[PDB]
Amino acid sequence: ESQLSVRVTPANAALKANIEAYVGSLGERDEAALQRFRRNAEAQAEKAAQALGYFQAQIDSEVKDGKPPKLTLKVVPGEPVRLRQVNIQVLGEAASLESFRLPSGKQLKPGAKLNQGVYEDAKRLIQNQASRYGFFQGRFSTQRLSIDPRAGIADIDLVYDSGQRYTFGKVSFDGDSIIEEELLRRMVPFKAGQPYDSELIAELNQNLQSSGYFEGVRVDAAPTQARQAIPVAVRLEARKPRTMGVGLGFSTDVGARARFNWTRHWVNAEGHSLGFESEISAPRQNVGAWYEIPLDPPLTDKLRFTSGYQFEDLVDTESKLLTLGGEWHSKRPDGWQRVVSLNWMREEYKLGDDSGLSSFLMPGIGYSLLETDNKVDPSHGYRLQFNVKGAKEGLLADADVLHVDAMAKGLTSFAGGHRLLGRLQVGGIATNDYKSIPPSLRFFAGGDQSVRGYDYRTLSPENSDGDKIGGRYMIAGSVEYQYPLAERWRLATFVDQGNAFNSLDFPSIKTGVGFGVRWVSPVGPLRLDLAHALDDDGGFRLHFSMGPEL
Repeated sequence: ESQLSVRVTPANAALKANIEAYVGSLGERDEAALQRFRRNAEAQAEKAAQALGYFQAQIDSEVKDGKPPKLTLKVVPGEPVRLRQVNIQVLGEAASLESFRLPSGKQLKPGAKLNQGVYEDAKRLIQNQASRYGFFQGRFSTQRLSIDPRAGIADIDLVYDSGQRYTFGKVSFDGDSIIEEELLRRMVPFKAGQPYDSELIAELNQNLQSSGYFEGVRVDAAPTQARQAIPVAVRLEARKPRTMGVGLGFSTDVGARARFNWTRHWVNAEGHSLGFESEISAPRQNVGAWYEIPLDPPLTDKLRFTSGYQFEDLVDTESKLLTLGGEWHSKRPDGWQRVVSLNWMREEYKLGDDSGLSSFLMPGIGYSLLETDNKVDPSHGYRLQFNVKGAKEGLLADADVLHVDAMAKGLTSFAGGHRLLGRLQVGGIATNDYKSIPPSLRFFAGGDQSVRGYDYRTLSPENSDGDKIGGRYMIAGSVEYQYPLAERWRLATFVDQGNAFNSLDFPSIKTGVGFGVRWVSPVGPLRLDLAHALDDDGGFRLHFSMGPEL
């Protein structure tokens, strides 16, 4: 490919890049072909100069045969054209719209060197926001750019009569969906007669998409239609009534792991949902079923009934756990969800060599918040989770219980690609009968997502015989720092501290030091860490994990 060369005296990288852009590829042209190509080359170059405000540029062209060949354009810019008059006006209703950005910046103040493209940028901005906010009757009354290369003067005149702002018309629903329009309309994030906003149409689209009820949605409403109302057309393609799913995963904690789901995304016209799910790992097997009923609002408020069975053989404990539950989800505009559920549990538990059996009916509630840059490659996000529950003995309970659990995950990124990670977890169980307290209610620490350097669930107080039986309280606190090595490749350096225990005064928090590497795989995030344990007899340990950072 015959080398093309741009020389600017005196240096102007923008001009050089622009000329290198309009000139384009020379290809594998020999000397002769380049000689034919010279006039085109100079023409393009002077277009680029005119595009940057440069109207008195001396442009000459050299051709030199070689391996490969080359053509040297000499540009000698001269002083450019600067703005005199700049009148950018948005009239009509839009004049009073808060979030309607007017064209601004250094490049549009009088005296600045004129770039050709900047004007069209301003125009595009105005029309893009016009279209975003439903100013479909917006017409340019004035579009004028005026340039005199001699004396170097340029005038801008953009007068934009926006006309009336449209509003949402009626919303119509068609398609082979059996979902009642009563439900569908309650997940429209706008009422008719409300000022148009295309991001509200987007919100409607994503709403309908997320309900799970369909395999396809057609949400459209081009400017159409005397106040002027924009009708909104929604068409729905019913999803396959049943669906199967299988997933594979691996971990240092539990080893090889399999997930399965069997979902029924709509059972009836009221939008009820059915589900089954299971997971298989060497140290843990579980099966679960669920039923959901949308309340009001349908998307953020719902009832969820659940059941489950789980076998677990981990460290020094075994457990067969049966559970039933009713849940009430409601989410406020913050991003805070509140789950209010009642759970019943019956635990078959072998702790070390001591066999227990106990039963519980615990009223509990939870709140969750999550704000992310999202959704598979978050640049910063915060997750906050809080769950508490209780057992009143006599009232279908073998003991009292006060199970408090809290978890936070933070991420921030600074500058040219650095990431800071923060995790904290804490939990306290209270009771008047610890022996009656089953494993699921006791607290375990350590492992990949807790305190690296230590194997899964090995941080727990020991019993008389040295078997890890579970703590009354626990904590973890972790921090991770990532350095960009490549796209999809980050470096990691982390500190971890944690330890579960029976006495608040003696936490004995085990420290963990370690470094690893994160790869975004074409199957998902992968994290391979190498952690040195600082406490007890702290050898070295390899941790592996998959999933989102938050």
